[PDB]
Amino acid sequence: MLEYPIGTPQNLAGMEIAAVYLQPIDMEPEGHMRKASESDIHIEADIHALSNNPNGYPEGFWVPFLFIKYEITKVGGSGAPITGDMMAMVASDGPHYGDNVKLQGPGKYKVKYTIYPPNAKENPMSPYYGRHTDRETGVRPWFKTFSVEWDFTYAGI
Amino acid sequence: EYPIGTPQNLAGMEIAAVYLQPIDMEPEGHMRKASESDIHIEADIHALSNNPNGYPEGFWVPFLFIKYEITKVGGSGAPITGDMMAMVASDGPHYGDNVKLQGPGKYKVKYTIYPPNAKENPMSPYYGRHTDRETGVRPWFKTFSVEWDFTYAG
Ligand SMILES: [Cu+2]
Ligand SMILES: [Cu+2]
Ligand SMILES: [Mg+2]
Ligand SMILES: [Mg+2]
Repeated sequence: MLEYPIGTPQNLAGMEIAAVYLQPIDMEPEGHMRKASESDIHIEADIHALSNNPNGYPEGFWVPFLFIKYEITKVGGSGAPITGDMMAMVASDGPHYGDNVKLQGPGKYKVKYTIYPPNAKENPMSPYYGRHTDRETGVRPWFKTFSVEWDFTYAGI
Repeated sequence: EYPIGTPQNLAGMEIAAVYLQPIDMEPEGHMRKASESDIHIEADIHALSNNPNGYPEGFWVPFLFIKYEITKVGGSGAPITGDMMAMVASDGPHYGDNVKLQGPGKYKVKYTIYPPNAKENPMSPYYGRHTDRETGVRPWFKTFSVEWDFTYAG
């Protein structure tokens, strides 16, 4: 697959957090994504387990059932961020968190993701994902909600 | 960890049925208490090579919904039924449930596997699939069932 990286990946709580973008996409179920024709990019959060992940994920595994909120701000622009929620989905290169986004033209942008664990109150998937807690097969508690930021230059794609 | 027959390959996925001792899970109150159960039943679903839904080989297939039916051979004939739940343990993510059985003997285990877009799947509103030429994948598989036989000895 072809993609454009946003800065350098960041490591927290036994996970690698990377930001990427590509052209707007089409998704099933329809009507969840902003129409490809009314967007500039498809923004994505690539979250994979590092070695010795404390929540039982083997290295390189996709970290599922997370909830991601983003804020995108143009440097030198209005000052008001472009906000939204990402959705979990699968593409030809595998599962990820993404959203179709309309930007404010070419320039430098600041990107911030707020990453919610499976048990967060804000996470709508919390009733559907468990975690073993017994000695034999149990794992460490979930990480706390955190935020991650990068800068990037958008030219149009 | 005890295997239930041999894994089966369908729709670019490997499906294995296993069991182990009953477990404890967060959030509490979803699993049947370990003290009131005999086994923790599990469905191990991983992508094969050339999986049609975009999963690289060996990846856990997420957002599925699994229903099981366990019947004792020679017993009442009425199956033990339930729903599995997606969860993570020390060996990774899987679908599982704490189950009370009907003593030692031979059992028939059937799993019904629902794709992310199935009406029966409560996670359907939360998982998408790219459909465009560049990044898209093939449609989801249709709901299917897999069966095995196994001897339980505690
Ligand atoms: Cu996407
Ligand atoms: Cu389990
Ligand atoms: Mg990717
Ligand atoms: Mg296991």
